[PDB]
Amino acid sequence: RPGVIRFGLTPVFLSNDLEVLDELQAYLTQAVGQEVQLITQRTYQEVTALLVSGNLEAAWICGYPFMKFRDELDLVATPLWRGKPVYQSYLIVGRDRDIAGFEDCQGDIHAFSDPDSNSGYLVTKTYLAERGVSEEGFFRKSFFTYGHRNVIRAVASGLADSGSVDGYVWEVMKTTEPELVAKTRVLVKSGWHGFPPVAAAAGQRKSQAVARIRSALLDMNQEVLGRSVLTRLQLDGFVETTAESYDSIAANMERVRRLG
Repeated sequence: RPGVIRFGLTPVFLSNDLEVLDELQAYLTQAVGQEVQLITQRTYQEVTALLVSGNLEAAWICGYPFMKFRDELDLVATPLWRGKPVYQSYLIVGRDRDIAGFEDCQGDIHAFSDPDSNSGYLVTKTYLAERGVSEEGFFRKSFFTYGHRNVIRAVASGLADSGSVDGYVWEVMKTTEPELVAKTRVLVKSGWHGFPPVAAAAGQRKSQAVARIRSALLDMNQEVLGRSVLTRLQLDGFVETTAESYDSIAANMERVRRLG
């Protein structure tokens, strides 16, 4: 009862599903006792600012923002998806597009998710950097959709010739929106990276709320609601991890910088 908790969301899952946004708020307030409010922004960077500055108690964010601000944030918990707390980046093209590999997308109009996304930018940036080109040199046009669901839409609709997307989001939409997703196919799958975690500011790690929150996430599979929420997100639940999960990502950040 003491007040109001601010919990941040990013489109690292289907945050358009208002139904889930509801159940989720429900499970959290019960588990935490106080009223929890879910926050969203237009971009990742915006959420990341609010989180670093402690304006949000915690937030569900991509692995890339977490490592970029590694020092100013700590892990709370990481989703489990199909057994393991990991995911891939999918480079997607049109279903009927006849092409072999990445190199054939030269000259595409390309949809990225967010300049701060691992699966929606960084991974593909790496593929470019290893070939000594940038997006402006390799693609005839590129743009940010500010969300993974949106990348898939862009490709499916024909607005983009190819796209870079969170593979979890793609595999979930393959079942919740199968006709859309069926207008795309996966051209390249990355290696496995740490699943987008929940996290909080480091100079407020020793906090009641985080602990209250860290708890809510691990025990989610133990409530009736929390089990409904998980079913919706197609996740097994949340586990504790350390920064070492996210090394694959930091090493890509390093490859991009060193290759530039």
